[PDB]
Amino acid sequence: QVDVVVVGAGFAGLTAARAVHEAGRSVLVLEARDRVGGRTCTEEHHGTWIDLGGQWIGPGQDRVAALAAELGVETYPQPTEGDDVVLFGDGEPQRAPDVALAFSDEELTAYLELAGALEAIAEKVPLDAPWLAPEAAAWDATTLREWVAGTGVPDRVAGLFEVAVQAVFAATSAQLSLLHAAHYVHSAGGWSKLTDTEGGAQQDRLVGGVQPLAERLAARLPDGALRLSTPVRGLAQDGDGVTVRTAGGEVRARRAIVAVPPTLAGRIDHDPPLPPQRDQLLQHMPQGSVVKFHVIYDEPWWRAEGLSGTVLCPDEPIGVTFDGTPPAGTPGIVTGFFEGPAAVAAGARTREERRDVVVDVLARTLGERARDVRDYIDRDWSAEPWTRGCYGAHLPPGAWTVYGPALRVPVGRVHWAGTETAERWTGYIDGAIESGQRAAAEVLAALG
Amino acid sequence: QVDVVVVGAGFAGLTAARAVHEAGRSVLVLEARDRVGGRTCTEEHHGTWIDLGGQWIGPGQDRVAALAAELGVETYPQPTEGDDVVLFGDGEPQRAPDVALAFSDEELTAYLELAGALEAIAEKVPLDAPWLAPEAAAWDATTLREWVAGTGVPDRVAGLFEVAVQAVFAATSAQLSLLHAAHYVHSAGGWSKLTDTEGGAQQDRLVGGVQPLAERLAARLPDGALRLSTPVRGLAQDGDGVTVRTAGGEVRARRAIVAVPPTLAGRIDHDPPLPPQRDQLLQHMPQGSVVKFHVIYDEPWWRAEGLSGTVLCPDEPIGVTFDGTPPAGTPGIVTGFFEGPAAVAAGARTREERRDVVVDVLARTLGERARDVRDYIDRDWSAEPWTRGCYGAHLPPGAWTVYGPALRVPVGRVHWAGTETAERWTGYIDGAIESGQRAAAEVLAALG
Ligand SMILES: *Cc1cc2c(cc1C)nc1c(=O)[nH]c(=O)nc-1n2C[C@H](O)[C@H](O)[C@H](O)COP(=O)(O)OP(=O)(O)OC[C@H]1O[C@@H](n2cnc3c(N)ncnc32)[C@H](O)[C@@H]1O
Ligand SMILES: *Cc1cc2c(cc1C)nc1c(=O)[nH]c(=O)nc-1n2C[C@H](O)[C@H](O)[C@H](O)COP(=O)(O)OP(=O)(O)OC[C@H]1O[C@@H](n2cnc3c(N)ncnc32)[C@H](O)[C@@H]1O
Ligand SMILES: NCc1ccccc1
Ligand SMILES: [Mg+2]
Ligand SMILES: [Mg+2]
Repeated sequence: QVDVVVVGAGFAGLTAARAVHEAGRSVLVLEARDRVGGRTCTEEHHGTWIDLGGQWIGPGQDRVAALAAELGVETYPQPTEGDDVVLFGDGEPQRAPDVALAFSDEELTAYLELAGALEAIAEKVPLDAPWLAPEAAAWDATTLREWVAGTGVPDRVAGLFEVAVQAVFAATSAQLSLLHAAHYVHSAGGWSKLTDTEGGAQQDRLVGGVQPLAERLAARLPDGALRLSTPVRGLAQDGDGVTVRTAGGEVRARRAIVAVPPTLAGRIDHDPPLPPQRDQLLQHMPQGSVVKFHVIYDEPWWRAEGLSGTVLCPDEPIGVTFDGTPPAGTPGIVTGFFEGPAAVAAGARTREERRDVVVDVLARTLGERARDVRDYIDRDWSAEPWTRGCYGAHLPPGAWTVYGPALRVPVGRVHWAGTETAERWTGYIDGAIESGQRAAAEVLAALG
Repeated sequence: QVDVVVVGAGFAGLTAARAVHEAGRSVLVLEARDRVGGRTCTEEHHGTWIDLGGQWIGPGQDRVAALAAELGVETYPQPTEGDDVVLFGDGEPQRAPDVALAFSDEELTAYLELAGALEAIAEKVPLDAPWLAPEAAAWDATTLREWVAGTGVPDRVAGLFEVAVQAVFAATSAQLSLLHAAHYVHSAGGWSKLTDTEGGAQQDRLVGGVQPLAERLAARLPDGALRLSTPVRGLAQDGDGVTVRTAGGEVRARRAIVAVPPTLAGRIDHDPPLPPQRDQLLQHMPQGSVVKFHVIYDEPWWRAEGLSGTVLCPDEPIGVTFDGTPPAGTPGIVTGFFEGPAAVAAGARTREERRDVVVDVLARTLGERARDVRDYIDRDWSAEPWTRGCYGAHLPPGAWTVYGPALRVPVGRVHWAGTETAERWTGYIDGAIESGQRAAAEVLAALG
């Protein structure tokens, strides 16, 4: 017997359980994995931390900054200095201190028009009810790719825009409804907030990585509250409480918080069954496709050449890269992503085949010293059974307006959390925490 | 240990099991419901059969026609005589000998070039590998809605077309990729095949309903081979065979056929985990949304007025209606559907609210005598835990080309069936049967 069972020890699950323990209520956290952090995962390699999942926090992300300060974790800034390389479908790799300077006069004007036109739509989309936007019906009936085609923008602008879209959504402009993209932009506070390093979501990292931050949040839970290696298979409820079925136990609670990715929330045996609109919503919330990698070098060699370690390649399998070198200055790390179709193709291949593809791109852009590789570590989040895709769900056309209203509504004694339910910074560590705080409040109120 | 374990006792599972049984191999069929038939379901009300699920067969559908003949189930024609009624927005209702004769000559002509153009794309799309169509990249990056608009047809014809798209797909023009819609059309052999009564998919019905035919197919198996009320929770495999975990215990086989809808196949605890391309495919194959109803009257009072009982109302919540009166000529029945968005809105309401909306549409079209209703029977197939939407799965933009190639590929000892894996009449009973025949052939070859 306990008051609240939380399913998932992500930042959402942990946030909710901690709020509930502090109001003095009994709480169990059932986590499928042998660890906490979920879509945040940190491993120790070559005497430093390797963030295989979520790794960056930025300005406007007040909850994860508050949590990092409170638990004693310091931040370091994402290296920003030196030349970025851009390589288009044709021509040579271009060096410039800013990605923007690679574009022509007419092209940069078109890219800022496009970015401004998109934020204007974004500001009309309510964060708590994207389906109540005044033009929701037409915006949900259109892909992001069809809207971009409609603006009359040249190919080289649509090219670099699509690299940024796949970097942010882990999906192509063709998979996303315009309304989903608009809502996501609005939830971040604009396009600059999503794409920028300095003054944006990629500004800062955590010293020791992010999974350690989660492990400190877990330490604040009482002894016996956290149950690792304990998948939830079943969730029954009646007029008196909820029974959670695991591999060979039942837990009884008054109320429940499900804090898993949408695709996984639908895989649980609900009794009674979930109402129709909520089951179909989960079927219309597919997770993205990403393979995150780190290429390990003895030194961050590109710094001496005046390079940032950032390359941008619209016509390549690798979208975008960052200097991932820790504050000590060694080892050298180049961090990068396969996004969307490129992630699905590379997930079918071996780690070693994926290493060869990454190093070929870097040799052509950063230079020949990209081949002196000390190690290669990557992670296909589509292959993780307890995530089934990063960064989080996108919604294709027709999904927000028809099924979307069932996103947060509790079903009897069962409440929903996870970053996909957040109003602000949806898809980010920040959004997960907001979601944990909301769900804890609804539950604390209802127990009363 | 048996030769083959089949998951699902729909037409796909029962066809695969009977073909494995005829070839001399041991077979077990595990079904979650207390009945066979899946998306076909027949109940007795008012001294006749009510098809709550699939009810129609037509010319072209040679697998269902041969099964009905072999197990001795008779057909009767869908009634067609009498004036159809068409109603447009605030306007008054119009009688004509046929639906198509309430449209100007230039309108009827725009409609048939549109159908014609769709068929032209359809015939370029290979039935077994739509991802290999010559403009596959371009047709998978586009909605059917964007193709209808950029065709440039007029407004009152795109609205007639939307009714038909929703009758066929149980999903709007905006939710479907052009490649998915084209494949479907090829699969059925053209647009008249999908839409027409005489000469198409709604030509014939089965005396006594469709579930009894599924029962006669099930009776070809030995005692103990079919297990009802036995949902499959787990499917594990190794180098020597497969293990099925159910509430009751375990079943071991050499090979498995999974013949459930794509959404439910993904909810099985697979061990090892499914490969990422196949898990993410299932996340991108959501079921349609449909509520199917039969309005019961003492007599088919509309025939006495020279009406067919078919209404087309492009602006109303219900799609097309049919005369569902059986051959004895009583009771009077009007059959129809809420499709896509209107099915989700109606699913959220009560049986009495849905009845009121249907009777209101029929009152203003067939006449005011429709309000004196003896009974109203419907089923929201979205609310069925063991289906989760009819008529079947659709694919949104970007899914066929990126995730689609894993649709039929066996994962070690686990083979795939269900109407969604059919090449011909995908989405129909006929396609369910083809998938079972192909799945049984594949597994018998892989045993040796
Ligand atoms: C994967 C990823 C994510 C990501 C990103 C890069 C990658 C490769 N980069 C980010 C970044 O730089 N900055 C940032 O803020 N976010 C970034 N993201 C997104 C971020 O990781 C997520 O938004 C966030 O971590 C989501 O947290 P939430 O708590 O909402 O979800 P979760 O971590 O997925 O936790 C769910 C837990 O539930 C367990 N699980 C799943 N099913 C069950 C069942 N049935 N029973 C028990 N437990 C279950 C999972 O194991 C997980 O622990
Ligand atoms: C729903 C519907 C379908 C339909 C239609 C109208 C409606 C409202 N009208 C049709 C028509 O007039 N003519 C026609 O040919 N088709 C029509 N459709 C579609 C047609 O019914 C379906 O395409 C066809 O029945 C599909 O058959 P299939 O064998 O592929 O699929 P199924 O019936 O869904 O069978 C699946 C079975 O598996 C069981 N299940 C699900 N999960 C599990 C687990 N985990 N373990 C064990 N069993 C499981 C289901 O219970 C079901 O029996
Ligand atoms: N967390 C969103 C993201 C990931 C990689 C690159 C840019 C942005
Ligand atoms: Mg810089
Ligand atoms: Mg007629």
